Amino acid sequence: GRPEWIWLALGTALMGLGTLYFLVKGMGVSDPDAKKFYAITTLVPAIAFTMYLSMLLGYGLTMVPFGGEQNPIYWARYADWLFTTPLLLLDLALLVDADQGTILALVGADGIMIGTGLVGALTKVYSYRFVWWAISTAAMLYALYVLFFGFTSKAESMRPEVASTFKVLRNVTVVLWSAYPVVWLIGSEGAGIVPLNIETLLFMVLDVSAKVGFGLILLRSRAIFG
Ligand SMILES: *C/C=C(C)/C=C/C=C(C)/C=C/C1=C(C)CCCC1(C)C
Ligand SMILES: CCCCCCCCCCCCCCCC
Ligand SMILES: CCCCCCCCCCCC
Ligand SMILES: CCCCCCCCCCCC
Ligand SMILES: CCCCCCCCCC
Ligand SMILES: CCCCCCCCC
Ligand SMILES: CCCCCCCCC
Ligand SMILES: CCCCCCCCC
Repeated sequence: GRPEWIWLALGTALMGLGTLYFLVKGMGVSDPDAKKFYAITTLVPAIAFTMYLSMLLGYGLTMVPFGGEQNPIYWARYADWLFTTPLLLLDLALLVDADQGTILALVGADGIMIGTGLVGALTKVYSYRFVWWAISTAAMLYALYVLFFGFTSKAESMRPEVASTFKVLRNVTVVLWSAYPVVWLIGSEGAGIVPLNIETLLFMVLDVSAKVGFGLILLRSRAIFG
């Protein structure tokens, strides 16, 4: 009965509900272009639901020694993030007709971000936890820079309704993702200032907003149609 369970349960509920909702709407769609946005966007909270439910049930948690103490670390988050973050980036890229080489660079930076975040979360030398954290943040900032500078440029060649939707979704992405590195720094993985229950609260609000909120904006737009 870990106190954070309540936010793991509410995350499960919300990701499950948004998945079913996106699935129902997406199955009703015949436009093949919108279909592609629904498939990507429905899979995102579906991965997040299975990870939240795993953690809810006691999996995806390990203990890592650092600072003279055994610290609980939820590693299943990175299993979620590894696939959902590039799926999110793809949605953006498809919206703006981004180049293939841009997408590959993006997904790559994304993989580094989550990969180094995870190595950081498991590292037993306290100071080195932060080296990995900084590397992961650096990769993240590359991706935000691409979304904000490169994808907006591409967005400007699209019809205004598409560019407008891109911009809301880009803004939501910049705000939410920029917060994760800060929560990790001050929370359980990092300085141990924010307790595990509050930090789980913070990730759940970030995750739901960034996946269901994101998908609610994309999937209700005219922007996704051929
Ligand atoms: C649905 C989940 C989302 C949108 C997750 C976003 C996660 C990140 C942007 C992760 C960022 C991290 C860093 C920038 C460095 C340290 C730890 C990581 C994984 C949390
Ligand atoms: C053409 C030139 C150059 C350069 C470079 C850039 C710098 C760096 C940093 C960082 C970050 C963030 C991003 C964005 C977002 C809204
Ligand atoms: C329960 C979950 C569902 C759904 C998701 C997914 C999207 C992938 C299927 C599209 C392949 C044609
Ligand atoms: C093709 C591999 C993707 C990476 C391309 C550029 C950049 C980045 C990043 C990383 C981090 C410190
Ligand atoms: C002892 C401090 C180690 C610093 C190494 C960081 C290099 C990674 C650059 C990407
Ligand atoms: C892909 C980045 C590799 C950098 C290794 C950092 C060394 C940590 C002490
Ligand atoms: C010895 C202090 C380390 C310096 C921190 C710089 C981190 C930049 C990402
Ligand atoms: C505004 C948040 C500050 C939290 C730090 C206070 C915790 C005391 C150890």
